[PDB]
Amino acid sequence: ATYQVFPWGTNDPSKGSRTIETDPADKTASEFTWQGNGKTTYTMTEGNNGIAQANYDGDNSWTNDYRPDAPGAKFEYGYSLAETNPKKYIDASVTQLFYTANMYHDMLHALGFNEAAGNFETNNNGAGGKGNDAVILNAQDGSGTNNANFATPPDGQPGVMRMYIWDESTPYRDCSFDAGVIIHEYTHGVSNRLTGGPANTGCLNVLEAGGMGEGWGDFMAIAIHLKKADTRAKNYPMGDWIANDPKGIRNYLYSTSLTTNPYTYKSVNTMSAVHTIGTVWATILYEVLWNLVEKHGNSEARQPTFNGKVPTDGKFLTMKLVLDGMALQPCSPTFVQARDAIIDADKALTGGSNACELWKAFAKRGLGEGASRGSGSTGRKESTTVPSGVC
Ligand SMILES: *[C@H]1O[C@H](CO)[C@H](O)[C@H](O)[C@H]1NC(C)=O
Ligand SMILES: [Ca+2]
Ligand SMILES: [Ca+2]
Ligand SMILES: [Ca+2]
Ligand SMILES: [Ca+2]
Ligand SMILES: [Ca+2]
Ligand SMILES: [Zn+2]
Repeated sequence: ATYQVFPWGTNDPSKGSRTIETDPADKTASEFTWQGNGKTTYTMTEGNNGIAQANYDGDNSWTNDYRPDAPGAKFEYGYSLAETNPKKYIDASVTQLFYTANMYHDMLHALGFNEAAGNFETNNNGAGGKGNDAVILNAQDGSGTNNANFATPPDGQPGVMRMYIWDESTPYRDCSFDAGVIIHEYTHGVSNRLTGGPANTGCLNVLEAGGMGEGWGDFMAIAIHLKKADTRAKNYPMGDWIANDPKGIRNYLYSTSLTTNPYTYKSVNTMSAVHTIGTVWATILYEVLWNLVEKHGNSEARQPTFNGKVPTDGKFLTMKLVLDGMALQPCSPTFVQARDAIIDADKALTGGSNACELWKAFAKRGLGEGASRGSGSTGRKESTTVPSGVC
């Protein structure tokens, strides 16, 4: 019922301060609150969407770990950027991880990543799909450093998130407090569930597809944290706080300038790693995002608003179209098929009213009308052409 956290929309401790959030759960997406699953209500950081604990042992069990337990579910804990021992703020860490993950669950749910779509909850409450798969949220996980990860089994088995301590800076930095990292990881769950249907989570394995797998997560983090005062000239890094590097962890900033970020589809012909390929894809989606935010407006709301089934603003419209595309694209998608799934998602959602804005963005970075995956590791033909008749 209270969570002392960096609030949603404040990516990390360099962007703002912590605040006590009272009952932030969305009543439709989290009908038992975050503290309940319809069997019981907890005073620990556990409930329908997530089971969060300090997994110091780094193992596969979440029942042998310390978890905060607060009377009244008032998770109000100290946190200092000067503390050198991360275990001293483990309660704040677990609370922040639980908060961000639950908030993201609630947003995704409103956008259609719900029970029947293959989402992550203990009790689907009659809404379809398979339960017993609330995300296991391992704060200060002992099994690694300077990273984070997510494991996605088929619907009905839990997704598992592991958040590590990053130690290239002193004091060390806990990536529970970098919301974009949590969002990136959780999105691995989303895209693996949606792509090829919720029973099949081996659909994003081929290099180009795993590349999009990385890019969707970066994209969702950047989109969530887009600010109303931003213009399309704004650039965003990935993980600049957790990595203690103003340029972030990717090779270029997310940017609508081809000079700042020169990546196009042809760039993938000289790439061999999912994280560089994912930077290409998230940059393409950043272009889409700005076209649609300009057309439909920005927002800093936590939940979308709908005209019928269509989100009112361009931020949630982009995110909806991206998620809807994941559920339309084939297993092992190419960039081209992922593009076509997004455009087809807009045909279904708005009758194709955003075709021009979509194609302009895709064409700008080499995924225009003539673009082709080709064959082999270097066979891609990029294109800047826009189909006739759309604009
Ligand atoms: C859930 O949220 C609102 C307010 O809590 C209403 O209860 C409504 O029934 C649900 N919202 C939507 C978009 O369906
Ligand atoms: Ca454990
Ligand atoms: Ca499920
Ligand atoms: Ca539910
Ligand atoms: Ca799937
Ligand atoms: Ca809005
Ligand atoms: Zn990733």
